[PDB]
Amino acid sequence: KQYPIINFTTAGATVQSYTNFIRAVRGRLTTGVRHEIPVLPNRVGLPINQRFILVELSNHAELSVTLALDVTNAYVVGYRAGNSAYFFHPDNQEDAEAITHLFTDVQNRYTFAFGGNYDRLEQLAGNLRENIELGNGPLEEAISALYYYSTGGTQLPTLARSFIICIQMISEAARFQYIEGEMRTRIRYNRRSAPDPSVITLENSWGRLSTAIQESNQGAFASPIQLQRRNGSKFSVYDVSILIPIIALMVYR
Ligand SMILES: CC1(C)Cc2cc(C(=O)O)sc2-c2ccccc21
Ligand SMILES: [Cl-]
Repeated sequence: KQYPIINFTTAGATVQSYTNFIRAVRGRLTTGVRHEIPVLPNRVGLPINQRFILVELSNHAELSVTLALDVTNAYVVGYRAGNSAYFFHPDNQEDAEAITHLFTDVQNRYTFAFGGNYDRLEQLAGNLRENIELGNGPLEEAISALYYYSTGGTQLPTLARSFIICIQMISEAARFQYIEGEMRTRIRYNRRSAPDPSVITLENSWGRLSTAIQESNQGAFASPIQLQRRNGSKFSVYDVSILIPIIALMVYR
């Protein structure tokens, strides 16, 4: 029994082909409703045969990697390249026991010393999110860099930067329609550009926005959380109705 697999390729990717890809990622993630915003499945009690989904990516050089996405928080937990599989360091032993059920066929299994969170990947990559280009070009380059890590051809700083690109255009593009729209604009005009402060702010606030929405009374927040306009200037929202077209998935709380 294999997990659900989603196929996307950067070779000739259009605005529509990438939209259908992200729309497919949201579908497999929200299989397990009534809420106006879909709520990701609960970690406790979730049987392992529905704990993950696989997102395989290819590029113009026909190089392929498969990313493993947890379904409770839509985060990449590891990836397989050829005959090897790589996993971030798990948070507890329950998650360490869950990851031995993916890629049960590879010959080489490795667990990194570090977690997959952004601030760690930015230290490893030697660059911040505001300095890492996003787009189809940066994604095609990442895919080649993920695989060639299995052959010793990619060093760790390039691998960490490649994770930052992939996590933003798959995981963050699923969570927020706003971020997916930002990626679709880069594909539309064939331009690579780093995320503006309105995007980093949403990525860091996903857990905090997931808090205020499920804990909202009639849709009103208890305390206002603050977002950023694209010019860096800040504001504050107080209810769910302004974020409905903005956020698509929420971790359970
Ligand atoms: C932060 C985010 C997602 C992005 C954004 C960027 C704006 C600008 O270009 O000034 S406004 C605005 C906005 C408004 C209402 C809810 C959410 C947002
Ligand atoms: Cl570490």
